[PDB]
Amino acid sequence: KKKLGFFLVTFGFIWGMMLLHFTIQQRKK
Repeated sequence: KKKLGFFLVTFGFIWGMMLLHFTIQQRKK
């Protein structure tokens, strides 16, 4: 759970980076 724990934190960041591009995709189409 030591390594997996730190990796699990990054997983959440993904939802944020993809949510950003999602807003732009709407602009284009």
